Amino acid sequence: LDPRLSVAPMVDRTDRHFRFLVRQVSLGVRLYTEMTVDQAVLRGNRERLLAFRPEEHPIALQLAGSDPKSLAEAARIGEAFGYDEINLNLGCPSEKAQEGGYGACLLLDLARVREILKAMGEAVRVPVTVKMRLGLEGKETYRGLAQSVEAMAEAGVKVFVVHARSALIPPLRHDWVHRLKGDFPQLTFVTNGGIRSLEEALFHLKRVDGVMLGRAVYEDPFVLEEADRRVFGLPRRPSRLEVARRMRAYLEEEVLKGTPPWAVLRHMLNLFRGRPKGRLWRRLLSEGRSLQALDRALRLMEEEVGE
Ligand SMILES: Cc1cc2nc3c(=O)[nH]c(=O)nc-3n(C[C@H](O)[C@H](O)[C@H](O)COP(=O)(O)O)c2cc1C
Repeated sequence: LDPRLSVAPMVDRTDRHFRFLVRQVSLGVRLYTEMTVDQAVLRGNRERLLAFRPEEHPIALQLAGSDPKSLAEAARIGEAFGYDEINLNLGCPSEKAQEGGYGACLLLDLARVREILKAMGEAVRVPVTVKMRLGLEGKETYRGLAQSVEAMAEAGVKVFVVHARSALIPPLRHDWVHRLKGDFPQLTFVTNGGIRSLEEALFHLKRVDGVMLGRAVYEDPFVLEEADRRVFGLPRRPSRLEVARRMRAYLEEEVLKGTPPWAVLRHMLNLFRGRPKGRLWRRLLSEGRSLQALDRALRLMEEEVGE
């Protein structure tokens, strides 16, 4: 597992269509599914919920839940679909996450978290990792955070993705994640929260093992343009037009397979953010919502940049 760079799990954003797009920008970057509740994996349409394209590797499935055997079975299912990693959400503070007794709620029961992670780790051969917050607003202490990490490490976890803000406006404390690395040199820490550029990511990579970017990537996928070269050492550099042409081929195939065109197009609106004709690109796709509209938008862009 190369922990250096990942795109954050984002419900309603990081579905297989957006993940496919990001993969065209960076071959190296690790992708994460939207938070996927264990009960939905167990009782829902598993193929529809979990199937993904081989190009999306490396990819982690993020699960949420509260019961060891349920999460272990959901992890087995995720492993069967080919996921490279099973990530446990320990950071969701939403109203839903509270009623369901998962996400950030669980940190208040380290004993249970421990039993969950042991069960999950024994169930699958791929890595089981965690994504967590700094703590629950009010009683955020570094000692508490470290106590939580130590407990989860006893359960076998090695990779910790830490969204470096307390949950419930509490500030980012990336320094705490830097401190964690100092206290637990043998574990892997990926910091997350408010990182808006690759340059900012490289700043943090000097202190921790990895950086996870969420919102900045959805706002402008080409924030990752230099990642393959500057982070992964690959002699590769994407162009927006090349990515768009690859997305056109993907859309054509997906619509024939029964995918509504907007399911794909809604995630392509920012491909030319800040570029000449960037706003026209967005309007054309938003108004047209079809392969034909994408074709029109492509032609105008190809005339704009050239060859
Ligand atoms: C639209 C949206 C959806 C999110 N959904 C998830 C999720 O499914 N699982 C999760 O762990 N965090 C989720 N989060 C929290 C993010 O993964 C991430 O930790 C947070 O946005 C901070 O990183 P960023 O500043 O780079 O975006 C979501 C955030 C946003 C904005």
